[PDB]
Amino acid sequence: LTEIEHLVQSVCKSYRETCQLRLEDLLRQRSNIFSREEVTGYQRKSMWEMWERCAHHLTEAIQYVVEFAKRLSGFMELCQNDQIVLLKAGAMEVVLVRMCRAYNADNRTVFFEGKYGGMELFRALGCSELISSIFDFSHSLSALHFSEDEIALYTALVLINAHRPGLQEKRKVEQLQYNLELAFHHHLHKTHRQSILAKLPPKGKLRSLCSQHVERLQIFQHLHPIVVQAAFPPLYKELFS
Ligand SMILES: O=C(O)[C@@H]1CCN(c2nn(C(=O)c3c(Cl)cccc3C3CC3)c3cccc(F)c23)C[C@H]1O
Repeated sequence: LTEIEHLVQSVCKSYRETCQLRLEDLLRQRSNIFSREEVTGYQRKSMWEMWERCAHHLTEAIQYVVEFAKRLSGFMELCQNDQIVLLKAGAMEVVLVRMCRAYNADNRTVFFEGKYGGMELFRALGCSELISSIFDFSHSLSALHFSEDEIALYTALVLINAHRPGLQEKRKVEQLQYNLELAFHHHLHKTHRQSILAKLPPKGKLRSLCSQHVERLQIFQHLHPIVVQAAFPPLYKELFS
């Protein structure tokens, strides 16, 4: 009715559509866990075979976030520079948050290539400090027992941030940010879930995790470059140089 309630449906639709899997499908598969036979298979793989697999799962992940951003109200009406600046900075932060859905805090596993498995599965990659942080972030986000609308509005907020450096129409972004802040506050009140606001991770934590992540990603792309069919080419030319 109040148009903010409309935006809540809009942002929840976008997220529902741009989701790879469904929460119940990820929840039921918690039983189907990789055997040591299969874990060893992964550990034994080349660093580069594992890098190719992981790189494509990540480019796929980013492509759904790019589609989610496209489906957000008034995102296209922004200038390409602002679309770049927002997406370059936040798309992977959204991927990191989205990841807590495929993470099981009981066995400390993640749903990868059809089954749930631990961080050891990634030994071949040789970046244990980073993988542990990723798994640690997802373990803290797991505690919030985030609902699907809660992840939707939060990730839309992660993306839409007027504080990003390099915005040419900061004011046009602030207007989008503030409606989403209302949408999220409103929704949280309606459902008696505002308690999560205090439990939400600090902005700096997320940006630090992401930067480390994108650095190891940029390092591997220099060594063993993968090829991706760009959903947003001016972003691709920016990230992949
Ligand atoms: O248009 C598309 O389909 C592209 C998908 C990959 N993508 C993005 N990749 N990306 C990466 O860290 C990444 C990934 Cl995931 C896989 C391989 C190599 C890299 C590093 C060289 C950058 C990023 C980080 C932060 C924000 C983003 F957008 C992207 C750009 C998009 O334009």
